[PDB]
Amino acid sequence: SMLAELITSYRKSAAIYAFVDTGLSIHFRNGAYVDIDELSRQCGIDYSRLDRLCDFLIEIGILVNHGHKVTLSEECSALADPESMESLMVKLELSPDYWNAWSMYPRSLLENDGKPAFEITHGKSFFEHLASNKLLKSNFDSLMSKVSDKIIEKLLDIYDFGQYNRILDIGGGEGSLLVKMSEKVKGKHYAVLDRYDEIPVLENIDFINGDFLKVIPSGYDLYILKDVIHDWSDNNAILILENCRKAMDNGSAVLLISMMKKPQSKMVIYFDILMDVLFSGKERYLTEFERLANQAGLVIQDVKDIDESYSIIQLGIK
Amino acid sequence: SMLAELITSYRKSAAIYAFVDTGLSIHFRNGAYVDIDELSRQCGIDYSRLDRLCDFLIEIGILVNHGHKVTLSEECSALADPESMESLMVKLELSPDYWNAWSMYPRSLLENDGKPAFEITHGKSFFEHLASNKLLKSNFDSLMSKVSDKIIEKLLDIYDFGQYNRILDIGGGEGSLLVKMSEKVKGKHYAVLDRYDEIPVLENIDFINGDFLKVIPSGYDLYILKDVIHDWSDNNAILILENCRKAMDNGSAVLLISMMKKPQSKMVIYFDILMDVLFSGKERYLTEFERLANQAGLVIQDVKDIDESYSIIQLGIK
Ligand SMILES: Nc1ncnc2c1ncn2[C@@H]1O[C@H](CSCC[C@H](N)C(=O)O)[C@@H](O)[C@H]1O
Ligand SMILES: Nc1ncnc2c1ncn2[C@@H]1O[C@H](CSCC[C@H](N)C(=O)O)[C@@H](O)[C@H]1O
Ligand SMILES: [Cl-]
Ligand SMILES: [Cl-]
Ligand code: NA
Ligand code: NA
Repeated sequence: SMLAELITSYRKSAAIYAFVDTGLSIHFRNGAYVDIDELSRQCGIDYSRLDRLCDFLIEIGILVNHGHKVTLSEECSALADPESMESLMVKLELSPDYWNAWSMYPRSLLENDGKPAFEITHGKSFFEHLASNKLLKSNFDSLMSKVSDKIIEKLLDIYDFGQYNRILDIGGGEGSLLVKMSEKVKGKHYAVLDRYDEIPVLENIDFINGDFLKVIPSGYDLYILKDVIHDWSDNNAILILENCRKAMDNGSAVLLISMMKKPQSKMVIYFDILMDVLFSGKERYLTEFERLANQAGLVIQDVKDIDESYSIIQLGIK
Repeated sequence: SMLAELITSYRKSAAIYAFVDTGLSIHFRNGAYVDIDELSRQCGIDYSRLDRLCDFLIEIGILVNHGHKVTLSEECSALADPESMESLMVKLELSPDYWNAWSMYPRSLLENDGKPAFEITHGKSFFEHLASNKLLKSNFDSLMSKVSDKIIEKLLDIYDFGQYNRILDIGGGEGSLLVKMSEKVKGKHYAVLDRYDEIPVLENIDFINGDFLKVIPSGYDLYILKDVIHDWSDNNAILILENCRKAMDNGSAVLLISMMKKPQSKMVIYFDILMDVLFSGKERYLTEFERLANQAGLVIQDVKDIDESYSIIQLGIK
């Protein structure tokens, strides 16, 4: 039935995580035909249990049966590529620390404490936990870097970054966006503000240890907020934008690089629930960004689409 | 992409868990048109968070939008009933003790000590964990009872239990199968063997505190094993069937009431992986049931399909 298939959906995601996390996926590179017997011996997995997992992966369309051999479906080739967006998503969002948060989503909904499912599960915030977990931070950084790679060319095409001399990436993390921007836009002062244990050093990028909820440094022409605002409640988002305005002088701009909810959104609605589970965050309509900005003596000057999900929103002082 | 949609499938299951477990689904019974702001009050969930959940439930086809009101799709009407088989499956299968066990599935595959993901997660077997919490024992019981209520009509339509005078349900738990059977098949000696803290009292059904891995009592005409064999390794399944054979007089029968693996039997392939995660159990082909029976000193006498998933296998002395 439709309902039965929806209820048991999670088993498909868990099986794909096992396929990658156990190292099975490595053996399926370049459309290779794989003997399950030899695969069991290579990976140190019980033959019968591996054969049953392969039968499940065949049923859901990940693998294709070829008698005594199996192959990765050409539609799913990305699972054999560790640097593919899909492989990076599997290694991050299906990891135990993420997975286990979802079973506390109902409790979080009834609590009305503001505490997200992830915090109920782990007893600390997502970024507090990420700072304490080397492997999760590595998987997170790898995905962030891949997203930077995916959008950078379209971003440089639709927005003139050349007009700004001093650019601060607010919550820029490992700074992959400005790294890829500095490859094509030259002779600029690039800075990244985030929370660092050890301040990363990188030629052409100044890294600043700070807190954007308290203060943002003045003297920058462009302030960038990529995938930051959607982590926060309305009041905390307004606080960040108020702190941007306080840092800004006449002529300066804020550029939000954000998913945007739209009437015809499907992927964004799907992603919005993950933001609730991890952050008590949310994806916002343009009209919601309008109000947030207004409250911070800022105003939307322009909006452009990168793709189906991501838009850029230029703010100026109100 | 097909692959990205499979990776993020788990969010559908988690949203359904929130829909049922928070008590939201109640307000959608009998095809009711629901106002989300009004629903926000009756269930005490933040309007914005609830509206975002409902948007997600609309996207995946659980809810249908009717202007400024939402209904539960006819195909998913079972979710509005908190004691439906589907609602009880949702509240057990997607609850933390079971959901979080899937995080240890990869580790379980690489360890090869026969310990299921669930045991690695909780430091004890599924039935030990159930024994350690009276509430968790009881929730599983509500589900098993609804599954028995689901198939008893079809069982009674195709199999004559009237031909047997003394019937023992091996691992029959709270005895719901024999209670329902006793309404239609009267004048029988009914008995249930399981591991009890307090032996159930229910009219003149003989509830026996025992261990089917050690001994099965003699003097029954029919020995029933419903949804027992799939909980066990080949070795433990043979042990159970051998303990039946050791107790069986001439003319006595064993009736297996079990899911059976068949080509692209979706529900059974899906359940096979769940049985690995919970029990280091498995779903089996008819040929596999025949080998287990032959090793135990039993022969298959009759095979009948109850529905697309469930079959009955009658066994006699070899
Ligand atoms: N109070 C705070 N002050 C500064 N940075 C913060 C912060 N709270 C969270 N952050 C940072 O905000 C970022 C959110 S994730 C976005 C990272 C980056 N802009 C990208 O798009 O890839 C993280 O790097 C996190 O460390
Ligand atoms: N060693 C053992 N001896 C007896 N019963 C056992 C057992 N190990 C597990 N069981 C029982 O086996 C049952 C498996 S679940 C199936 C229950 C019932 N036949 C039904 O179809 O609804 C549980 O009731 C569990 O308590
Ligand atoms: Cl071999
Ligand atoms: Cl006989
Ligand atoms: Na791999
Ligand atoms: Na029973």
